[PDB]
Amino acid sequence: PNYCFAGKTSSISDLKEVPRKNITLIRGLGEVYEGQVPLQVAVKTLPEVYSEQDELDFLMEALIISKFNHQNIVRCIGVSLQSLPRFILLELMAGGDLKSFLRETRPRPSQPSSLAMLDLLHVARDIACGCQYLEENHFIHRDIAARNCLLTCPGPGRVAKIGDFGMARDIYCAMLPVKWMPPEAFMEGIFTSKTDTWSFGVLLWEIFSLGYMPYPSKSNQEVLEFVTSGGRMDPPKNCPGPVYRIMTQCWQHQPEDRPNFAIILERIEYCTQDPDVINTALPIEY
Repeated sequence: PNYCFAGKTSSISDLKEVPRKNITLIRGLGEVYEGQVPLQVAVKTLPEVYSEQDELDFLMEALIISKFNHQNIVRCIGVSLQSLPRFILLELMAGGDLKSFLRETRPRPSQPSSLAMLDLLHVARDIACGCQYLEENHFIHRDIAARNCLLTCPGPGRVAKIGDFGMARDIYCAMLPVKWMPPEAFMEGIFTSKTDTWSFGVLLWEIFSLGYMPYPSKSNQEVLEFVTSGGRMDPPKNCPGPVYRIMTQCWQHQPEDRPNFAIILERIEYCTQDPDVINTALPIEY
């Protein structure tokens, strides 16, 4: 079971084994636990009842994450494979997943100053930086989506990071994330760096809608036919035009017409600079 990244080949033997004795589970978060090794960690467990194939997949995602080195990709602290159940130790992300965060932290009468446009643009920039790192190292994520991004904390200093690599791990139907996929992925099973660009546009829509499911009211098959025919999502409520434009550029039908992440980053930067953009009020959910 070998994995190749950035020029180097690796095996599970390369994974940093942490003695099971040094690991204490604190509480459940989702299975995933808050743990201590005193370094605080997230502990991903492999159910003992699963297959030898699931165990192989489990270990492969460990290897994949451990070989990344970037601030916007969750760190792997190590593993505990000498005991059952098997543990993967990850950077603890106290802010939780991004979709849940957006939904739970939406501006409302309780506190209309929960989030502002700049907060959303910073999350977008954070994930775009992670995606650019994957792009420049020729890694295709295949499932860029709010559910797979994590926050270091709920508060204003939060940093967003790509936290799940299960789809890339498998690749290395009713469950396929069709709503995040470009046509050539849909129809031909073709994946490139521009695959992730399309998904990032959908992620941007998720962010600026404050956590709505993409293509609201549409089923997967309806979305497939919609997108193939040239259909695209409308802007999220109150979304500034410059931000919607990034989305529509990401969703160009031809992959060669979609921006790479370096371009996406510079466009996100330009948005953060425009006072008209960042002074735009987010909708208050009543």
